[PDB]
Parts: sequence; C-alpha cells; structure tokens
Amino acid sequence: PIRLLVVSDNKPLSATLLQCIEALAGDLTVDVDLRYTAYNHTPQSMVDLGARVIDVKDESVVDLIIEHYDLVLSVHCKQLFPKRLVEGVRCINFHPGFNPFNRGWYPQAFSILNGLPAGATIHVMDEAIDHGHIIVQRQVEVGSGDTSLEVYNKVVEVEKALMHECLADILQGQYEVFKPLSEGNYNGIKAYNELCQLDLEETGSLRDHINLLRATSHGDFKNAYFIDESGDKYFIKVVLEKALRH
Amino acid sequence: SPIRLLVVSDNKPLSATLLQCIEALAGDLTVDVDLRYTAYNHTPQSMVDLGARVIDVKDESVVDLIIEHYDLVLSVHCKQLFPKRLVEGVRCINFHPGFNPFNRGWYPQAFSILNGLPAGATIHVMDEAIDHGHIIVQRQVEVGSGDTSLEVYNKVVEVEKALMHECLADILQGQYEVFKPLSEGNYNGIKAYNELCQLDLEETGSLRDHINLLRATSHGDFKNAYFIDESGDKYFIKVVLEKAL
Ligand SMILES: Cc1cn([C@H]2C[C@H](O)[C@@H](COP(=O)(O)OP(=O)(O)O[C@H]3O[C@H](C)[C@@H](N)[C@H](O)[C@H]3O)O2)c(=O)[nH]c1=O
Ligand SMILES: Cc1cn([C@H]2C[C@H](O)[C@@H](COP(=O)(O)OP(=O)(O)O[C@H]3O[C@H](C)[C@@H](N)[C@H](O)[C@H]3O)O2)c(=O)[nH]c1=O
Repeated sequence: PIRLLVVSDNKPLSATLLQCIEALAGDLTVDVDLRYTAYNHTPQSMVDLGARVIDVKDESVVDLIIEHYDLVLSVHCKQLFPKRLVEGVRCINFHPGFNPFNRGWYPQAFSILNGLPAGATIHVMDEAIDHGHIIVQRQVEVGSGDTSLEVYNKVVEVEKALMHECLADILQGQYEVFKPLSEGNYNGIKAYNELCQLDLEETGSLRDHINLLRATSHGDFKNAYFIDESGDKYFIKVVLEKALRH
Repeated sequence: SPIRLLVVSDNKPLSATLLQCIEALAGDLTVDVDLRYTAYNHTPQSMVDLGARVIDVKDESVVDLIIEHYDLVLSVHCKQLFPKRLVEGVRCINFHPGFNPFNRGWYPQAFSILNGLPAGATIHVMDEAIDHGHIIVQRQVEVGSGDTSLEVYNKVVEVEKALMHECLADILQGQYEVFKPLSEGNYNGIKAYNELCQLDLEETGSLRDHINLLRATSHGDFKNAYFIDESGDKYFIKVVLEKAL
C-alpha cells in the first residue's frame, strides 16, 4: 500500500496525476495526499481537487513527511524541498524543462531566446534545483511562430504523456536513472524579471528583439514592460499567426 | 435652389456621421446629397447599406456628368485620386486622417508612430497633388506611447466626426479662411507601407525603433507585418500593449 504525497501548484497536471493513479487501482494500491504550497497566491483550483496547503520547509512537516510517506511527487511545485527532506525520502520532480538546459524558471521562455532544448523531465530531487538524476525526458520543438504560451502548452501535454506512460514504474521504483551530461545553465526569477524589464535604448537585430518579445509573451500574463517619458508603464506582447498556404 | 452635393466615400462610419450632420441642418440650410463609393471599392456592402452606388471618378463620361450636376464634392476616405479636369471642374474638398502636410498619403498615423511627426485630421481644399491643397481646419491627436495604428486611427476618426459636427455648415457655405501649410512636409505611398510590413530579421537598431515599427504596422485583425523563417514559412506578427493598472 504505497503512501504517496503529491505536492503541486498546477491543477491540470494534478488532475491528470490523480486520474492515472485511479486507473492503476486495479494492480497497485496507492493512498494519495494532495497538497499545494504557501507560495500559491491563488489556490482555489487546487482546493477544488481536495488539496490543502503544506510548508515543505517547516522542520515538523519534514519529520512528518519522512514518517507518513513512501514517495513524494513534486508537480510544478513553487517551493524548494530542503536537504533533509530529499535525503530522507524518495522525492521525484516533474519539471517543464529538458534538464540540464534552462534549469529553473520558465524554461521554454529561455529556450525561445537561447535555442537550448525545451521539453519535460522527470528526475530525482537532490538539494540543488532541477539537478538530480533523470528518470525520463522528452524534447518539444520550438516553432518560429511560437510564444512562451505555445511551447509551455506542448510541454504540459508531454508531461501528461509521461505520467500515463511511466507512473506505474515511478510508483514501484522500477527504473534506472542517468546523471545529466553537465551541470547546465540555471535561470532564477531575477533573470526572467530582467528579460521583462525592457531597455528601449538597447541595440540588436530585429530577430533578437522579436525573440525577446516571443519569450515574454504568454497569453494574458503581464510580463515585458517599458516606462515612457512621463513614467507610464506599458506591458507589451507579440501575437503571431502562420500565413495561410496557397 | 438647394446645394447639389456629391459625397464620394469608401468609409461607412464617416459617411453615416456626415449624413447625420446634414439632416441636423435640414431645418436651416437645405442640401441634395448623392452618396457614392469608388470603383476601387471591392467590398462596398457597408456603403450600399447607406444607399450608395458606384462611381468611377476616372470615367470621362462620369466626370462630364459630375461637373454639370453638382456645386460641391466632398471626398471622405475614398480609394480614388480625382482627375485634374474634375478637381478644377468643381470645388472638391477632402477629409484626410492626417495632420497636413506631415505624413500625407497612405495610413498617416502608421508613419507618425515611426517618424514622430504630428498625427490628426485635416479638411483641405483638393488641389492637383495628393493631400496638398489649402487647409480649412485641422486638429492634432496625441500619439500615446502604448498606441498602435488602431488606437491613433480611431482617435483621428472621432476628430473627423467632431470636425463634421463643428464645421459642416461653414464648409457647405464657403465660410472659411483656407491657409497654405508652413511647408509641404512629406508624402507616403502604398509601396512605403508594404516595405515596412516586409520585416528584415537581420536589420540592426534600437528596441525602441523595433517596437515603433511593430506598433506602426499593428492594426487590430489586419495581417500587416510578417517575416519568413529558414524553411520559407510566413508568419504575421503584431504587438498588443496595455497601460499598467
Ligand atoms: C506567473 C506567470 C506565469 N507565466 C507563464 C510562464 C510559465 O512557464 C507558465 C506557467 O507558470 P505558472 O506559475 O502560471 O503555472 P505552473 O507551470 O504550474 O508554475 C508552477 O510550477 C513551476 C515549475 C514553478 N516555477 C512555478 O513557480 C509554479 O507556479 O505561465 C508568465 O508568463 N508570467 C507569469 O507571471
Ligand atoms: C486595408 C488595411 C488597413 N489598415 C489600417 C490602416 C488604415 O489607416 C486604416 C483604415 O484603412 P481602411 O482602408 O480600412 O479604411 P479607410 O479609413 O476607410 O481608408 C480609406 O480612405 C483612405 C484615404 C485610403 N487610403 C484607403 O485606401 C481607403 O480604404 O486601417 C491596415 O493596417 N492594413 C490594411 O491592410
């Protein structure tokens, strides 16, 4: 009877994970707790799935997790698991990036700027961020027309496909792991906020400037901004459309 | 003897506003209106809904029947250049969505976003050259730092309607001091706008310059600016801006 804690700030991936587990209840008994984190400013969609808050950095919560669970799954979790937690119980992260490339924040946004692989990685969690040995990953192609939104949605679909394909093996420990070929590059939220903070005076190719806007364009999120002569702040995004082929 | 007015227009909203301003005068000074859309208008349903029919203002038989049968011709956002024998044959007056003589010709607010020259609306007597003649009334519109072609254009269209409510009586009745523009500023053809739309991804400049090119070529659902990637796939690109709340 596998005791599973899922720690997630993402409703659609959590819903998919709960459905995959329910579909396995014929061959494999799993007791699931679902939790979201303190950083979730807008948690009602998780609450609707039966979740409540966990502070994974709280030392008593760490004690209790190591006691009560065989396995912790991090799915788009907004909190750093502390050292004693990842060394105390098996912790596996679903990361919307292709490790070890653009580890950290909004990987597909950096992949649009720098050409590094985009995709999804399921990996063992160590003390470092998006850093432990890889269980499985799959690349997504970044199209010329894509913004952050289109690449992110393809990454989320690939994560759902990996859950469906691999969840039985992950729950049962039936897999080998591989060390990333290098440490790779890490992007913190500071590096993203500097992307968003446009310099109207900066000089570059139209390509680099369009790529910067594409990286920061994500549906209705207010990301990239300039501030004009009168100190008015304007958010800017690009919208792209493939021309009809005739 | 009612004023025999020819309105040539390919724009329904401005034509709607003009007809409305005219019946507001119905009481005091009377007008016989013929409303026409140009032979260069291939989607004229919105003008037909206003009771308009086609005029080809380059058909010599048509320009004959014009000089004989009207006192005044109003051009309001019409897709044809008026011949010489027409514009001398009558008082021909144009409603221009630019602040003459800056960015005369096509889509003025687009070129104003690029080159920072004033934008707005100009009612000008029509001479031989495009958007050149002596100016009756004009109003600048503010180019907001967050505005695209669409926002500036909509501000110009409202000023054009304002100028119609304020100035039409005096325009139909000759009641104005026309003036020469302090210079002849600059003209922009359809070529120059399509050259903006054909983005060069290798071109180098300020992010300000690049954002201003996208803003200039962004206009709601019109497919304007585009690039072609390595595989030869074409993508249209626009910018969408929002003042912070
Ligand atoms: C909050 C925010 C999000 N986004 C875009 C880019 C992101 O890749 C995408 C999803 O971000 P999200 O936070 O809305 O939803 P999630 O993909 O579920 O993000 C969650 O798990 C990630 C692995 C963590 N880095 C996040 O901090 C955590 O909230 O939305 C933006 O473009 N701007 C934003 O301000
Ligand atoms: C057709 C077209 C229009 N536009 C924008 C910029 C224009 O300033 C604006 C309106 O042009 P419009 O043709 O829809 O509507 P109008 O304002 O009625 O323009 C009319 O009077 C003008 C004096 C002529 N130059 C135009 O050819 C004629 O159609 O829409 C675009 O950005 N792209 C386009 O392909």
